[PDB]
Amino acid sequence: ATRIAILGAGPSGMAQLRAFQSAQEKGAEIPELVCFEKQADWGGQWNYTWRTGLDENGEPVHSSMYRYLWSNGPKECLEFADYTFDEHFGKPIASYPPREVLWDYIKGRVEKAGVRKYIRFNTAVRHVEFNEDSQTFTVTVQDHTTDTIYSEEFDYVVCCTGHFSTPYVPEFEGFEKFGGRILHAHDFRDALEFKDKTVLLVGSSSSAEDIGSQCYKYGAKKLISCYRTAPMGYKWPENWDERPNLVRVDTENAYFADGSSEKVDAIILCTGYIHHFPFLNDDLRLVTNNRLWPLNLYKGVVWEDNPKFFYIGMQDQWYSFNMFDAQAWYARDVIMGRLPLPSKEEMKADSMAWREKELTLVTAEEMYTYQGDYIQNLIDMTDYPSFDIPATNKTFLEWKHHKKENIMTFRDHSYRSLMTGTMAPKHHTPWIDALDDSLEAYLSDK
Amino acid sequence: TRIAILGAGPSGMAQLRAFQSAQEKGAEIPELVCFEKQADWGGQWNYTWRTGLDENGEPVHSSMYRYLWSNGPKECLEFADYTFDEHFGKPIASYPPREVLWDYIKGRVEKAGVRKYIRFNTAVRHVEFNEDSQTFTVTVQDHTTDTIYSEEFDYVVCCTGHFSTPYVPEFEGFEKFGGRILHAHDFRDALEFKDKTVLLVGSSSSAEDIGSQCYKYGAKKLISCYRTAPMGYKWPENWDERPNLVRVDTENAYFADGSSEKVDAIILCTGYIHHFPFLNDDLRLVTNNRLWPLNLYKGVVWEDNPKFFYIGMQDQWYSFNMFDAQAWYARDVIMGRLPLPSKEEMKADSMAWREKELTLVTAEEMYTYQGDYIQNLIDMTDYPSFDIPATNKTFLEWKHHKKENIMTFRDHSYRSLMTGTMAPKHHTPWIDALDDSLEAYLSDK
Ligand SMILES: Cc1cc2nc3c(=O)[nH]c(=O)nc-3n(C[C@H](O)[C@H](O)[C@H](O)COP(=O)(O)OP(=O)(O)OC[C@H]3O[C@@H](n4cnc5c(N)ncnc54)[C@H](O)[C@@H]3O)c2cc1C
Ligand SMILES: Cc1cc2nc3c(=O)[nH]c(=O)nc-3n(C[C@H](O)[C@H](O)[C@H](O)COP(=O)(O)OP(=O)(O)OC[C@H]3O[C@@H](n4cnc5c(N)ncnc54)[C@H](O)[C@@H]3O)c2cc1C
Repeated sequence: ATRIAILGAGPSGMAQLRAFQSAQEKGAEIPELVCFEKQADWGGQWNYTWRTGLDENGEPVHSSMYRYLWSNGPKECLEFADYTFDEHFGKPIASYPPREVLWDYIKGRVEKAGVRKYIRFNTAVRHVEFNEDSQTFTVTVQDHTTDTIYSEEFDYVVCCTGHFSTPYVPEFEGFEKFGGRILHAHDFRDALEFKDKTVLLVGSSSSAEDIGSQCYKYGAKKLISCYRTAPMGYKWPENWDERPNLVRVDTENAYFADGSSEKVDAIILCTGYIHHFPFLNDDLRLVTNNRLWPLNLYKGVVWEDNPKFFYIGMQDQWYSFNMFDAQAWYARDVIMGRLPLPSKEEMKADSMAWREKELTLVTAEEMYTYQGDYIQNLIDMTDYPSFDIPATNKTFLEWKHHKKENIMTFRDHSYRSLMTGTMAPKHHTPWIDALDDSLEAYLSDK
Repeated sequence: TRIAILGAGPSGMAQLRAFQSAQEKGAEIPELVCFEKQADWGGQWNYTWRTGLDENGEPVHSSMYRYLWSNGPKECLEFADYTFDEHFGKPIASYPPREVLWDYIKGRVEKAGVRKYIRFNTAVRHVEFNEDSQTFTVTVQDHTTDTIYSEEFDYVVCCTGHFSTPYVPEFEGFEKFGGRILHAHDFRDALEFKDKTVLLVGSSSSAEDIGSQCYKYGAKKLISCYRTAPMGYKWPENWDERPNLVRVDTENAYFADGSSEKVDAIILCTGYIHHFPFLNDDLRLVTNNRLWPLNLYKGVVWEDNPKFFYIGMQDQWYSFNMFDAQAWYARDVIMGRLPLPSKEEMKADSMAWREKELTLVTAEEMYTYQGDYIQNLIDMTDYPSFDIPATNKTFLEWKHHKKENIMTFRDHSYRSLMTGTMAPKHHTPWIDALDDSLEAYLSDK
């Protein structure tokens, strides 16, 4: 019998299981499924934890998610094609819900799917080895409930371990002497810790502007954004300055490429992440910068040096959940034989075509349209329910318009569901005043 | 014949030094490869501002913080082959700051010429034993080149430490607590807690010293809670002693009293686990922190596989001298200088050490035991003997001084067990000595 190892029970791992399960509901015979997850519960990034650095078992803490996090884009842009917001909540909700709400929603689908049973929680994957003699993988894991290390054999391996958890943490001169907190976006947890403080935000990611927004929204004295990249275009609040790149700091102050100086209390490095898989050797290890099209991934999923090994969600994410679904539905169908693979040379070449296309992209719009086209190519091949991608692209377009209008009020906008045509209403509380991030307070009429 | 040494901390340096001191005397040593994940040696002593994961994605190793000073008297760890007098050339006080002790440790290891064996910025991924080969496969990631490579070795000596991977227990409410929660492992700079109420959970040397560090640098209040036995230390006025924590809310802690108090930050000083993600269970040491872990014959030899070794995996009352003793022994086992008893015999010997370990109650007995342990390992090798009883005496002097006044024990002096000279009082009292640099400590300030 065929056995599949699914590494991670985040949205990608949840999608992979949901993919096989939906096919089983259709009457098809599926392979055995084993999903390994180092946390105690599913949700991946979305499973909030107070912990930082290393976890209860000594494993690097996975979630980079913080308190007061709300949907970064329109919820309409991440809605499942097979499990609507209407089906789960039973009513309309605003367009940018808090983390817990989007956690509830993603848990809802897999709970209904009945896939929890395939997952071995509290279990860290240690090593994945491809045996040439038998054409199978040995997957070595550490079960922290039993405190035992074991391995099993698998025919296919789908890696869903994410790529926003191992931080890229560059050093600047003076860091050793600095009297205040220095952390990466990854350790950022509670904006209250920075109340009445001057927080330096180093680098230019999407989290940079959001972490800043949370610190602003919860009473930080001042916010300083410094970055070597192009102006973001966003007009910030009164107590929010921009600077060119950081050069050094001392016991108290930050010094800039500007020639300028300033007192800062905490430094938050929003410098991004690295694709890090310490459980893989180089034959299987994906190595790439964070981008829309990494190489060595046929259809962005199939590992070209070993087409029995797969990666979900390893691309940078304009689209998220339904990309993972599209990806997992494709991976399923390749595993199940429903879609035979071309030659390695043919795969390599198809991948190069997607790569050259990527290098020609010069606008935000070209980028998510590109990824939207990649998703279209994926769902065309399988029985994943198709949805209006071009209309998703317009919703994204609207979202970037709303960001440019006012960077602090973009979450007060509402959008039309592309799955059901349901119009999201204005939330009861405007973002800047919605200090309570609970699912209970959000779904309330109060 | 090849040896892999995992870690370039004091234990890995001890193991490298052992082989270089067989060579220096006139022997034919095996090939040495020392893998180190940091960019430099020192282990705990290589201080970093970093927390959680390092620049490469590896767990930050060091648990050491700004303004850290020698835990005990420097006399108790003085190297026989390399005295404090030789290194510095002048007399110094008995509790030097990290930087000064680091200059000292660095000193001896540089004059040993062993750096050439160490591949830095290299993290050990996996170690496997091949029955058919009777040799170990050590897979590694080299972060300078981003390359993962396997190499074969005849013996492995694991020196990856056990004070870096935290035991981090959760309390009810932690999720909603509005202040910082960090482990002792993440503690870096006491300045961050100026004018703040800090809760310290758990009992250890570091709990005491982290609190002291916060107190010295201007914390508004400190609160110590634990389940273990109190020492009855005479704490300051703004230092509070409470029974175990039960709960926290947005800003308040709740104790077994039923009493509550607002706290700005919580520092979990709850110890560490022996964590070896590079090993399978065939090789992997499983133990709580104690004087006598099992499956370690003479505390060093892995009993299920005699060709695999652990250094410094015991709880540390003695430190550097223990590693040296353990390193010397392991070297002589590796070099065929000492034959091993059968698995049945090794386990008998280890059982007796464990029975004696469970009888130990007092500080005095703990030192004696580990003292006696090191003596046993020293007698089997060409390692120079030292005055263990006098070291214990000096250790006990220090614990008595802690009990007199926890805030002043570092101002006391002790007699060098190498020169017999009484160390001079330091130019600045500890509570006023805010500058922790080597330069400030060595000058006439
Ligand atoms: C700060 C932040 C904010 C974000 N906000 C949004 C947003 O607002 N909207 C949006 O659409 N997307 C957002 N994202 C993007 C996010 O990546 C996706 O929403 C989604 O979480 C990706 O799912 P994933 O399963 O592919 O990866 P992850 O969510 O990271 O899941 C990886 C899983 O694998 C597990 N794992 C990793 N290593 C091992 C191991 N060795 N052994 C066992 N298990 C392992 C982890 O525990 C985890 O469960 C955000 C990301 C970050 C970092
Ligand atoms: C906070 C603190 C304060 C202390 N103060 C004192 C003191 O004042 N006096 C005293 O005598 N002792 C003190 N100690 C005891 C201390 O453990 C020893 O001094 C000494 O550092 C132990 O050395 P070690 O080499 O066995 O382990 P470590 O010093 O912990 O070093 C282990 C080395 O292995 C490396 N490593 C681990 N895993 C890997 C991997 N997978 N791949 C590659 N490399 C790896 C690490 O980088 C590290 O360098 C203190 C300990 C702590 C935690």
